[PDB]
Amino acid sequence: GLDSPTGIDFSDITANSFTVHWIAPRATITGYRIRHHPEHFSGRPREDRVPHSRNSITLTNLTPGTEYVVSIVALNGREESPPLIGQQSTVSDVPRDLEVVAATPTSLLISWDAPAVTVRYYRITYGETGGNSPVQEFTVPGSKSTATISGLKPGVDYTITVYACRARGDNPDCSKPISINYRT
Ligand SMILES: [Ca+2]
Repeated sequence: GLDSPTGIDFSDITANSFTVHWIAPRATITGYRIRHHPEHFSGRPREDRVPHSRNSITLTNLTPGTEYVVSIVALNGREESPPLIGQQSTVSDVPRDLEVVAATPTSLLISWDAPAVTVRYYRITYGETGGNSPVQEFTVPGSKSTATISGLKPGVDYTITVYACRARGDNPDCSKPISINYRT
C-alpha cells in the first residue's frame, strides 16, 4: 500500500479560513487529494487536488465557530494512501455571555463579550416574549459591548438578542445571534 502523509498541522486560523500543512510520505507520489467538511455534516465534503510538490493549502469560505474534519490522501496514479486526518476549528464570530446588568422600571442595561474577530457593529433586537408586539432593533459601534434599552413596560418578559456584524463583502456578515430572556 501507499504510505500516508504525516504531521498534519494548522496555522493562520481565522473565522473563515485556516492553512493546513503536512509532510510527504517516504514514497513515490503523483499528487494529494484533500477533503474537508464541518464535523457531523452528512453530505459531500469539499475537495481539492493538490500538486505533489506542495505541502500546504489554505482553506477558505469556512463557517465561523466550526470544527472541520480534514482528510489528506497521497495519490500515486491509481493508488491512494489511507487518509491523514486532522480536526481544526475556525474562530467564532458570535458574542458571548449576554446579560442584563441593571434595570429600571422601563430600561435595561445589557452587556456581553466581543467575539475574537473585528466587529464593525452589533445589532441589538428586543421584543415582548410571546407578544403580537413589534420586535425593535438598533445598533451599537463594534468597539463597545454594552447597550441600554429604554422605553420598556414594567412587569413584562422580553427576549433580547445580539448579533456581531463584520463589514467585508456585499452584505455586512452578521454572526448567528445570542439571546436571553428577562422580565422587567
Ligand atoms: Ca468534535
